Amino acid sequence: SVLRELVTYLLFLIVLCILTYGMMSSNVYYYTRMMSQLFLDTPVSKTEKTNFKTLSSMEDFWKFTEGSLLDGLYWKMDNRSFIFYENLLLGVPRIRQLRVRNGSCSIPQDLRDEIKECYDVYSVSSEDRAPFGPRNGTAWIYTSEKDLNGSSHWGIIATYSGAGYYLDLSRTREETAAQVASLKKNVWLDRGTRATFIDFSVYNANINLFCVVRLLVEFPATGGVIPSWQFQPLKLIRYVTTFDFFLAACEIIFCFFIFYYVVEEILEIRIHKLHYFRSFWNCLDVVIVVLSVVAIGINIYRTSNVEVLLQFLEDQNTFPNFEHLAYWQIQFNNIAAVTVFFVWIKLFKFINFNRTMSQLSTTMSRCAKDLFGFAIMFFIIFLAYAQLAYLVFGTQVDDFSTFQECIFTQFRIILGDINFAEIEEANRVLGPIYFTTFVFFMFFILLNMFLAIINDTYSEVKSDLAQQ
Amino acid sequence: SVLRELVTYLLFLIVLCILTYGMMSSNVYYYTRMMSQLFLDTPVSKTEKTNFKTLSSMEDFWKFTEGSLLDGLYWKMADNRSFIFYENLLLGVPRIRQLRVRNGSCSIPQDLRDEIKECYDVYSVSSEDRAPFGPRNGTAWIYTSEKDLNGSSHWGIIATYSGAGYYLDLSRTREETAAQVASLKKNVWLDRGTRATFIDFSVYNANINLFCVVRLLVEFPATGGVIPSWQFQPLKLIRYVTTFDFFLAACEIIFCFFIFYYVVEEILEIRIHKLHYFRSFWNCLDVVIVVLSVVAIGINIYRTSNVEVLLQFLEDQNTFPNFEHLAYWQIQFNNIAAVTVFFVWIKLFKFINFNRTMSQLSTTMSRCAKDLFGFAIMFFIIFLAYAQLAYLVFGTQVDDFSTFQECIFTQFRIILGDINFAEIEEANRVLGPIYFTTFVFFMFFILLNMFLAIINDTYSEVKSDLAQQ
Amino acid sequence: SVLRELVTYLLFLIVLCILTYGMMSSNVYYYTRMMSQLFLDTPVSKTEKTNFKTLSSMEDFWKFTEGSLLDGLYWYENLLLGVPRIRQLRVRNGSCSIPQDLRDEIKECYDVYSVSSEDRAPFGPRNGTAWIYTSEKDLNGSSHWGIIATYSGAGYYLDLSRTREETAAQVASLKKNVWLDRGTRATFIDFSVYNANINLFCVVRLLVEFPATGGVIPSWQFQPLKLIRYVTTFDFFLAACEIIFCFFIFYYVVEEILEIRIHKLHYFRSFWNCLDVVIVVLSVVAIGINIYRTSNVEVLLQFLEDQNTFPNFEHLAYWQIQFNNIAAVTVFFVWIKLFKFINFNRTMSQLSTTMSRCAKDLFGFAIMFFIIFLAYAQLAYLVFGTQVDDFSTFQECIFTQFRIILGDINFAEIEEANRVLGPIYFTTFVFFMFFILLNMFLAIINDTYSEVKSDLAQQ
Ligand SMILES: *[C@@H]1O[C@H](CO)[C@@H](O)[C@H](O)[C@H]1NC(C)=O
Ligand SMILES: *[C@@H]1O[C@H](CO)[C@@H](O)[C@H](O)[C@H]1NC(C)=O
Ligand SMILES: *[C@@H]1O[C@H](CO)[C@@H](O)[C@H](O)[C@H]1NC(C)=O
Ligand SMILES: *[C@@H]1O[C@H](CO)[C@@H](O)[C@H](O)[C@H]1NC(C)=O
Ligand SMILES: *[C@@H]1O[C@H](CO)[C@@H](O)[C@H](O)[C@H]1NC(C)=O
Ligand SMILES: *[C@@H]1O[C@H](CO)[C@@H](O)[C@H](O)[C@H]1NC(C)=O
Ligand SMILES: *[C@@H]1O[C@H](CO)[C@@H](O)[C@H](O)[C@H]1NC(C)=O
Ligand SMILES: *[C@H]1O[C@H](CO)[C@@H](O)[C@H](O)[C@H]1NC(C)=O
Ligand SMILES: [Ca+2]
Ligand SMILES: [Ca+2]
Repeated sequence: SVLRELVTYLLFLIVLCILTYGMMSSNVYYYTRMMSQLFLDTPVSKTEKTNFKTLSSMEDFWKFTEGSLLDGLYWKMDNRSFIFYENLLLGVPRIRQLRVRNGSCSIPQDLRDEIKECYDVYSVSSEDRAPFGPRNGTAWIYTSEKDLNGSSHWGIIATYSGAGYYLDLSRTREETAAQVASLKKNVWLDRGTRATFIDFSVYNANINLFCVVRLLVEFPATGGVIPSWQFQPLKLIRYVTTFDFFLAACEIIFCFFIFYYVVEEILEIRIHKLHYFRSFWNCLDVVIVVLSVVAIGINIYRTSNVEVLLQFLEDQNTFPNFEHLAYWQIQFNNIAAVTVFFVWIKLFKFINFNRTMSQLSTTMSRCAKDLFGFAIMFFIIFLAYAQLAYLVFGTQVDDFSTFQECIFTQFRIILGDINFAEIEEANRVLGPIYFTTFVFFMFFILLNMFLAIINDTYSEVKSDLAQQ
Repeated sequence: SVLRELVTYLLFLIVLCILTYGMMSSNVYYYTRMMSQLFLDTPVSKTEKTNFKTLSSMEDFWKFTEGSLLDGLYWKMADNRSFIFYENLLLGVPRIRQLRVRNGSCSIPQDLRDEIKECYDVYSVSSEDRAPFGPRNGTAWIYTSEKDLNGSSHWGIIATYSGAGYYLDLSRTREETAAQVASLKKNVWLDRGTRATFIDFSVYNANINLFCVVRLLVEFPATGGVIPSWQFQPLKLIRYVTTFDFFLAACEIIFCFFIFYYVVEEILEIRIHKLHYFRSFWNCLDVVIVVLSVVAIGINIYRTSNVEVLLQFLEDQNTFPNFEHLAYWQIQFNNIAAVTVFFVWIKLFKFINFNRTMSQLSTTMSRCAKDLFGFAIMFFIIFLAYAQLAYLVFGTQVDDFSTFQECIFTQFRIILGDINFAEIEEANRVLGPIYFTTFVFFMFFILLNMFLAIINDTYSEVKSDLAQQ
Repeated sequence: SVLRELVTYLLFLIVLCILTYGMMSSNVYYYTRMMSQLFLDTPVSKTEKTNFKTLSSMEDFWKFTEGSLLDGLYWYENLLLGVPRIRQLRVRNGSCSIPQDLRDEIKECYDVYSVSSEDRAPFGPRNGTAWIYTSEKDLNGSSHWGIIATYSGAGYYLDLSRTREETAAQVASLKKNVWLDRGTRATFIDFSVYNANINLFCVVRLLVEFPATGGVIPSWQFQPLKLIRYVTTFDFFLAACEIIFCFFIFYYVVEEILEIRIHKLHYFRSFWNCLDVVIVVLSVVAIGINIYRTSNVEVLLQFLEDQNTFPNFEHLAYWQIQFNNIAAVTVFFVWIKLFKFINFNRTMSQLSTTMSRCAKDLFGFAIMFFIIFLAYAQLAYLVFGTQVDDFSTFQECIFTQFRIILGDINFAEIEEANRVLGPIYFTTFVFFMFFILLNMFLAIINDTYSEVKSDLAQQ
């Protein structure tokens, strides 16, 4: 009967919960919190109160590189560096830059007598590849992406490739400071500079968990500095304790469960009930199995390609390249979270033990087609308002900089989490009109219509069920 | 057929969306933000923490003029030009201007005609001063007419200021501008008769072809104090530089052709067939769209064809570039285009009837609109009663109720819960809590639920009628 | 016949209200707030801008114990009730397994705190009791249930002196002969104050947690307690109110015993009897806590005059916190109990019948709502677990979602942590909770109401 599928699903849910609990080691948050506090919040020097989060010019960047960055990276107990007497610095950090070439744009002939140099926004088509400055070392010669073992990044202004002009720093402060001073003397960040990256990693042998740090600074063509950061914890020496073997056994059991589910679905689609996509539960099951096999493939691909870590161990005086592992770890985490959410949602298939739950399920299922139909209208109006807000406030308020940001801001307005001190001053007319009309139409019309649909559907289904 | 109208509307929507996405190019928001932070968030000097946004006295204005303004305007690389971020080229020279009133322009009572000798009224063209004052040397001490200055009104916060006044053109280097400002400060140029002050300039930033016009206004009300305001407006005056610009021009021509076709079709449909034609609510939307589109087209044509200011500036680049009319018309065009796009997107409801689910929803909305209007009349009458009570009671102490429209917006924010109850509780110990409690109670317990009652009754009636029939 | 019940309940309610108002203005919150500002707000030293609320390293703690702690403790102008105690909990070297892949550069490891990995060997100069492990039994302490772990009552302890010139010397000696090694995991500081200006005893406990990943985490608790005595007439009035409350609860419990003896076969179908028994058990446990506190309050004044001994007074603070928590829910339930009298009219009867006839459907829908809630909470925990600190633990995720329901979003950390799947989570949660699910509740009630009125017609 149904007991077989119920107990199978319960076992699957239990093993899934164990897997997520194991992959969610306790108090990993504090590790990244301390690292980010050390490298992000300390002022660049003892004189001014500027940190990495509030950089505003190239001079501030040079101060940070020679200031708090070296104070954080190098600690005193070629002796190794322990970040907090616990976090060992692996290899050497690397600093890279991406720049455009002079003449990427065309100055209008009207002003072609007072302006000589123009530089376009960053793009792979219009990036520089020629040597500059004292063309002697690595930092002054372009290196291709393939020869650098790099990939794209998808920053804030644009998406930057993995090539550029790079330099590997040293294991001691006395040499890194000299290298950065030499880079500062012979001008390295010119008007053509568009992006800069600083990468390193730490281990913290106390808990088997690496940490990869990447800091990015963007120089827009209109002047200024935009900073960004990324701290990512990883695990690459998995099998060290008994709990690790337990988690491996759980992963094997999960793979067996996925194989059983997919073979059952294949046998149920192959012959019996051809084109059985008329049920919501079947679509949920196929979505679950697709996400699960994608996650399994990602884990298999990213668990055997640890050649970078193996290579690093032989020569511990080089730069360890752990960016691909971090990217795939993030992707795997996203996929696993979505899969867990859908597996939990699947529990509704079995909660029909009495009349009340069955009635609630019936009224929830029967209104699923009117709610979608009205959601189409609701989102049409929502997107019209969002586009109007984007066009009106798109250059002054910073909550309407992008279309998606406009959508998120409109969703936050419902909760009552907006300023309105900037909306009114950005545009004194047509600013308040938008806000007032949006509030009136969302709160007094559309929500009441959702409520009316739900009320009518529930009453009708209950009355007809009782009558029959 | 309906398919022809649908495909024509989709083509029109695609062209319009292309226009909007092209008009918002790469992030000029950062372009505006860098200048705003440079000129507004910078403290006027090292030891004090006041900036342009928190000016509180005339001495603070003088500190700002000789302080952060000169620091931001002039940057170091014979009489070389200034690049604000090594990228934004300062165009010509900045200009400063002031508007003041006459002495004895008010009427004081005879009772206090001994302890009070001088009096200056509020700003008005009837009360403004036109006579030389102080060391009458140049244009800074002589009235200049609006026509001779090529200016216009502004519509500031307190009043609407004219385009005339006493003006001075600064220099291209910091050393000369500093001396000029010091001379203006020594000989008293800002008295208590001063009513408004303007600072204007522009930059180019050749990297992306986009000018920027900067205007800063400081108002001195007759009751004392200082009110600052600002305006940073990006512009595009050398459009045809790249192939994307030609693509946008072609799309604009296609848009004009679409508008012509739509107006021709509207004239054909209003000519003889359905002479009344106004009882559809879709014909009204169509004529509104056409009117807005033709207004936008006219504004664009009148704006792009009047660029002699740019040529005059390019003839001699040691003079003030006069670019405020272009910014004003750009703002007007932006507003018109935004409203037109909103209504065009709203027009999509004419075609979403592909099954029985959407038909009944649209029927419910159309049937309940006539009752929603009738109840909204009462709702808005009560809303305005509360707003006027708040304006008359808290309107002189809170500043969230200082103006009637501000009271309306404050009530709409109170609905969302974005209010500070303590600031109105202390303004009036009684009648404040009464106001807040009664407003919240009668807004969330009575007025909000009647809309639900009407909508639920209409939806149930429509659905039952359809099912029974 | 219900007139006697209504009048006795009205007297009980007014007695409880006057007792609450007596507890309402105890003016203990303000003293504790401005005494916390004395320790957790003043800069650690004249040059550094940091305080106890913003400790970030071992050096900051070492500067705190020689500085803002000492100057603010020996000088509002409160006096000590003995000697403060400082205790340390540490782990042992080699408590975890270093992987063989990279072990030629790492020699020692220190696992997170646990009873299994706790250290007990005498480290440093074996002079006194600060360098030798003493079991929990001799310390007369219990667990603390900290932020990252729960800590035992044992460890390496040292009692300071009543004179600043000697306590400073002791802590300087502790700093010189290194006491906070890499194995240190937690540090406790405990003391008590009187502040004779306004009679209010206070017990102060401060904790610094050293994670295995480096850094420090501070936490604090200040708890006030009183030595109430018959010094006026108002305190006598409250004493008479307390005796009246005891008589009232005895009355309620004896007649509850009678009513359960006459109808023991069925006693749980009615809802008001369950509320009544909850009220009486809460009242009896609260009064037991109060009598224990007032019986044991006679021992604390022995250390007031002069005593070079540490008073362990954490149980009183814990039970006082529990007493306040119990009193709040007691008055709430004794405010709800008021709802069974207002049922005088026909409209009130219809409303009560509507509310009573839809309890099972509301409970049934609560299960589905909580299933979806837990699914969303687990998704948020998996996505934002290591970045936002509002989702660091599962209960934090649950409470953050509850706050989101009441409109308490931040959305800055959420957006920064994950540029995709963060905004998706926020938008989907808001749309599906503010437009679909939470409405269903009302729908249920709505239908029931209609049905009720309908049968009136048929009646
Ligand atoms: C950039 O190119 C222009 C001509 O294309 C040249 O005049 C100018 O000197 C160049 N800039 C530099 C820094 O070499
Ligand atoms: C470039 O060449 C070498 C680096 O390989 C260095 O010794 C030399 O000083 C450099 N020239 C400069 C910095 O001008
Ligand atoms: C890229 O990886 C290869 C090994 O696959 C290595 O030899 C080379 O040095 C790397 N390039 C760098 C570190 O720039
Ligand atoms: C303003 O005019 C009054 C007479 O109406 C005169 O007494 C006063 O001195 C004048 N103030 C000036 C000129 O500043
Ligand atoms: C007016 O101009 C003359 C000559 O340009 C100058 O010497 C004087 O300082 C100026 N200011 C006066 C007279 O107040
Ligand atoms: C911890 O124990 C290991 C055992 O191999 C030893 O090598 C190491 O020196 C010890 N740590 C200290 C600080 O002595
Ligand atoms: C430990 O030794 C003696 C105890 O006899 C004590 O006086 C001294 O200060 C302590 N520390 C040392 C000797 O470093
Ligand atoms: C705790 O009480 C016991 C009583 O047996 C006493 O011996 C001990 O000294 C007290 N605490 C301390 C200081 O260990
Ligand atoms: Ca299935
Ligand atoms: Ca038409």
